[PDB]
Amino acid sequence: CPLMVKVLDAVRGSPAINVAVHVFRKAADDTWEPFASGKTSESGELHGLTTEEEFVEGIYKVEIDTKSYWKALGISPFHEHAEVVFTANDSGPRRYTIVALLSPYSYSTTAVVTNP
Amino acid sequence: CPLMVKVLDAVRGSPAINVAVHVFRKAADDTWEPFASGKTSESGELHGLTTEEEFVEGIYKVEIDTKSYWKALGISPFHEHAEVVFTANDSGPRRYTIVALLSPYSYSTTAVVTNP
Amino acid sequence: CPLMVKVLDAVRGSPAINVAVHVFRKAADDTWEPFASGKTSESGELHGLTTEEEFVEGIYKVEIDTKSYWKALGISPFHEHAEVVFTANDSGPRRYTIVALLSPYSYSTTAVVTNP
Amino acid sequence: CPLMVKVLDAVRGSPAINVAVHVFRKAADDTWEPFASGKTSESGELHGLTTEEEFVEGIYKVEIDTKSYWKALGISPFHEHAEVVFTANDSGPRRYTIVALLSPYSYSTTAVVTNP
Repeated sequence: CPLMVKVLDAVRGSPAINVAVHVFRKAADDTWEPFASGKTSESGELHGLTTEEEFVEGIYKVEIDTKSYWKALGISPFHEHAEVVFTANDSGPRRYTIVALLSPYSYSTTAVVTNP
Repeated sequence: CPLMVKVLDAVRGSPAINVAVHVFRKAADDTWEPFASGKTSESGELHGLTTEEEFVEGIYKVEIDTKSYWKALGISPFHEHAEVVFTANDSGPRRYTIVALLSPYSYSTTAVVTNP
Repeated sequence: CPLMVKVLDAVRGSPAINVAVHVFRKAADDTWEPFASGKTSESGELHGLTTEEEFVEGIYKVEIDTKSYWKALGISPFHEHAEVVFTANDSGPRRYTIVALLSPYSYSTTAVVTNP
Repeated sequence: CPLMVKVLDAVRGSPAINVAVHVFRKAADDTWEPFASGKTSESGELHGLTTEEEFVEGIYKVEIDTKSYWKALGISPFHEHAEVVFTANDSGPRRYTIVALLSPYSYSTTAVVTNP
């Protein structure tokens, strides 16, 4: 599982469930070509976005739809979304877990990168 | 006064100096128009990007060039950049401070929004 | 497993392995009585600190020895340790996961609290 | 100038006003001696705790009463308080800004340490 997203809710103290996540790869012309999406599970996790073979070196964008999450809880948010943009696999294939810690006016994104 | 960016280095506990920041605004056609740019000072702050009259309602994107900051310190960080995307001034003029806390594999962004 | 600690390293992008963790319960006289300790595993996790029966309502302190972790990596740290102090089980027994995101001059502690 | 505490509310994107802060210093016998105290102003800042001459080398503890802040807003938060424990001035006098970013189930603390 080369790419995993985990989302936590710092207001409720819970996994952030049903958060939509879209993944893009930067194209030759510098445009973003959306290619894996999903929604987080009851544990706040989204597994299964891509496979080893398809997840070649490149620049990737993970867009986490935080604004829809906070709207569905009735809480005003600041950001339109939380993006994470990174170059993948530059030194070989890696497994990436992106941990997003969400508050309405703040978030953090951390990568845990492990070698298979 | 209406938009200020503050960048801090969480490894050294210091302002992140000379960090490039580019601000864009979403046009009516949905493209990202360049809006303003600058670099952080010795205090890690970037003041003077815009004016109350030019900073009208809209969706703005702040991209902070965190990769070049780390690369100049010899580090190959995770994130290509830190980007903050938000609707501004939707209920009248506000002052926005965007705080970014940088680590090689993590970043934290917070908005402090005040009504002048 | 009523209490789990997960520690991440934002400088390397990895679980923080071999981090010492001590757990205390506040005594009747307001002193801290240390009672579960352990060290994080290769996944940055520490499971098995306490059991359902023993983890009664009370105020608990989790001390994470961040300073020793950063010293063992050769990196100067700011904090002596990261503490987390919380009242447990005030509305019934819960499972607590404490997520600590570590940088040398910054950290965050988040609780994910789930009902069994 | 030598110690300032800044507290921000990540739910509202605002300074956290009227937050009580107590500072202690570890004595030669290992007890925590009261050192100074104050409350955050309308800007979320607490200035004036100490002086360069009184703030000698030592281990200091800053406890921020985050629980009472949340309780006054109707919220039962996770943490009893946010406590920052650090050695100060070990290589000569420095200026310390302790930044705390608060959410009901998370807090982020960062030290910015400058040499005047």
